[PDB]
Parts: sequence; structure tokens; C-alpha cells
Amino acid sequence: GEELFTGVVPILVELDGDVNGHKFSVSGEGEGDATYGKLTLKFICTTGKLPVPWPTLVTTFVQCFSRYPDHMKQHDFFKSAMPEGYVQERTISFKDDGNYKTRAEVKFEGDTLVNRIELKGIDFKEDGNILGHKLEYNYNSHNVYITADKQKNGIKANFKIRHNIEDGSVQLADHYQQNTPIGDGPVLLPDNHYLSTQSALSKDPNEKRDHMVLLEFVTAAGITH
Ligand SMILES: [Mg+2]
Ligand SMILES: [Mg+2]
Repeated sequence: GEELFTGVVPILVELDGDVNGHKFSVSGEGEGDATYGKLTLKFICTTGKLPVPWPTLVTTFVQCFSRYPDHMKQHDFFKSAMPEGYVQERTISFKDDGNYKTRAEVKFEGDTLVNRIELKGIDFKEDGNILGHKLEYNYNSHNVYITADKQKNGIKANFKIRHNIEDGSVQLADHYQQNTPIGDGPVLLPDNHYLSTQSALSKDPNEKRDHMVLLEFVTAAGITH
């Protein structure tokens, strides 16, 4: 399972979204190298202008690329579910605003790791920080706190994303996450631990389409050795 991740793996991301009736699609391409916890992805909005801020979709757009230190490798659910993959569902609750609900399937298609996502956003304020595009194009580091869910043979996660608002305030986005294997083979059910995530957003100077370039580093931590 983890043997599938010893080198560079091509990644494809495909999202279909509806936020307050704004219909959009995004296509992403890049690669992951779990040895270094490293993701490089470029996303393009193929329907035109993205109707929400790019940073609000970063978490939705492959935790199998996390670097699990050797001493913690028995806690890596994500790779253990491969190649058949996992379903990842989230509720992302924007404080004093709407919510996203997402359902993704993360699995190999041949030697490529694919993240296919459906996103539904409801109850957003017309000129809140999301639909009013008041969020800065940047990102703060965070931890993803993981716990086992033995009855669904899976995991749960909970974490807080803090999106910087252009006036110096912060837009909280509470994340609740559940992952379950697609296949029936055994998976690793971890002790409590977290993923330390650092994300940097940029633009391709040669790209005229609405887009996001993401560099992310993710390292598992939190288990005593
Ligand atoms: Mg290794
Ligand atoms: Mg134990």
C-alpha cells in the first residue's frame, strides 16, 4: 500500500461545485512525493471565474501524500487503503456564513492518484467574506487532528482553518472529516495523531485562466516514540 508511494506519483484532481447556485468545475494536475510530504498542484477553473475564493477550496483539493515518519508508519490509514482508495467526506462550516459539504473518492487510476470531488455550498451570505471575495490569497499552517473510527473501519478528523480577511480579521472554517475505505482489504486504524500542514499559494505568470498554484508540505506527528 505504502509501497505505491515510494517515488513521485502523478495526481489529477477534478471537482464539480455548486455554491448558492453558482455552478463551477475545477481541474488540477501535478504530483506528489510522500517521501518528503510534498505536493505540487496547479488548478484551473474550467467554467470561467471561480465564484468562491481559491483559498477556501485548498483542503478539498490527498492525505495519502503525507510524510509518515518511519516510527509512525503503522498509523498511516491513507496509504493502507490504496490502491482501491477511500471516500473522504467533509462538512466545512464557515463561521457566521454558509457551509460546504464535500464527497470525494481518492484512488489510483493506473499509476495516477485521482481525487474526484463533489462540492455543495449552501446558506452563504451574498456579500459575506466568501461570496464577496474578501479573503486574501494566502494560507496559514494548520494541524489536522485524526482519530480512528473502528466501526466504519476508517478515520475521522477535526481541524480549524483560519482564512485571512483583507481587513486584518480572520474567517474561521471548521472542518469535520470522515474517511472510509473503498476496498475490503485490511487498513491501518491509527492512534490519535495529527498532520502538520503548510500550504503556499501562487500564480503562474503565463496563465490567463482563473487558477491556483499550490505547494504543500504535510508531515504526520503527535505520536511518542
Ligand atoms: Mg520512505
Ligand atoms: Mg496501541
